[PDB]
Amino acid sequence: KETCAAKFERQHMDSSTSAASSSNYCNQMMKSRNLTKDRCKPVNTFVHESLADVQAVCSQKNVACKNGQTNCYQSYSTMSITECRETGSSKYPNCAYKTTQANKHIIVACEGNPYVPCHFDASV
Repeated sequence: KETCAAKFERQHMDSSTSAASSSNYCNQMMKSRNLTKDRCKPVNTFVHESLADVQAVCSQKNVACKNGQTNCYQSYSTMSITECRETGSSKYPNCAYKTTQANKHIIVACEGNPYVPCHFDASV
């Protein structure tokens, strides 16, 4: 139903906005991007940069992934991101999230040819 690359865009990109638009941003985006369809995905990051600027990271600093493979890349500088984390009270099917705006490096796992982001590993 989706390539890794398209899934990454749906789960992690929001180039339209420079930052989260309200404290309810994560509630709205986790629902609209289909991340609460089957379960409340507990953690998710959105990146407020252009697709070209995030794709560029696959040519930046190579680092180990959390799974121990080494197809991860850390951006040389920091990016506007919004981190979403499900609240302690959230229960499917009324999934609820805290929204945190931040400016941090991103680490992404890259795959394919063209070699592009497919997983969001971490922010730092």
